[PDB]
Order: sequence, then structure tokens, then C-alpha cells
Amino acid sequence: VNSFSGYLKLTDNVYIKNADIVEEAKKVKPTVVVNAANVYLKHGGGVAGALNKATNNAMQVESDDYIATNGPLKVGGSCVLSGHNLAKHCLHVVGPNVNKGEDIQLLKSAYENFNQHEVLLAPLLSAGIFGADPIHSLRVCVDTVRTNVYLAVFDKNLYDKLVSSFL
Ligand SMILES: O=C(O)c1ccc(O)c(F)c1
Repeated sequence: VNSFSGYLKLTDNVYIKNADIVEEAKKVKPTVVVNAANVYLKHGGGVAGALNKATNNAMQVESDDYIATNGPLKVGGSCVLSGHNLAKHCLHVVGPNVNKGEDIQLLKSAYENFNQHEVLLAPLLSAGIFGADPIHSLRVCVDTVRTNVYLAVFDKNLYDKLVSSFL
């Protein structure tokens, strides 16, 4: 049994809810929240800007030190950093950004990072400002992630379309 409430069950291991990820993390304090990161860990908009704003910019300060030491992530890759006031840990995962021309086949590689964690609160990778089709992102999630994932979908309209169209 875990703390997540109000989710619709899609599969054995994937759950979904219409919720602002910033507010869900604050309520649950999950072991892992996933950030929709870029390779530079520059958290300016979308899930990253909102998560980072909720940490009062402490996520960005920590991230800048990580990049200064290690250099940029790979598209499809990840790193584990602090969850600050939102979670124990933040798993920063880089999905491909269609608005930069990145290979959508890298979305499966991105979701494979989730399998290193037993339970996660996450957004749909490569959705929203990353430019991918969220229906596709949910299909790749279900077909790739084997650990227990609780997906927070920001837009109510999109949430209802993802549920209604789910195979
Ligand atoms: O899921 C998203 O796309 C999401 C969530 C919260 C935000 O503030 C945002 F800009 C985007």
C-alpha cells in the first residue's frame, strides 16, 4: 500500500490522475519525483520551471553545480539529485524535444530510467512543451516501465483524452 490517492489504474503498474505535479509532490512527498529535464538541467519552463520554482530555485542551484562537475546529460539519460521540499529524490530525465528535432525513438530509452526506481511520481515524458504526442508518450510508458508509476497530467482536457483513447 502507498500514499497516492485518486488515480485511475491503467495497467498492473501504471496509474494516472489529472493533477498539478507541483501540488501532488507537496502532498505525497514521494521517494522519487521525475523532472522533465533538458541536457543542461536549465529548469526555465513547463514541469522543470514549475518544480524548480516550488523549490525557491534550490533545484537550479544544485543542478548548476552538477553540470559544472559532470557536463550535460544525454538525450534519453537521467541523473538523481535532491527532491528538496518536494520528494526525497528528483530523477531528472531527458526525453527527446521534438521542437529541437531529437529522435522520438529516444523516448523509450528515457522511460527505461524509471525501471531503476520501485515507485515514482512522474509527468508524461516529451509531452507539453517538449512537442511529442502525449498519447504516444503514454503508450511508450506502459510498454517500457515495469516499476510502479503514478502519472500526473496537468491539462484536464488532455487527461480525459488519454483515458478515453487508452488501449
Ligand atoms: O505537465 C506539465 O506539462 C506541467 C505541469 C505544471 C506546469 O506549471 C507546467 F508548466 C507544465
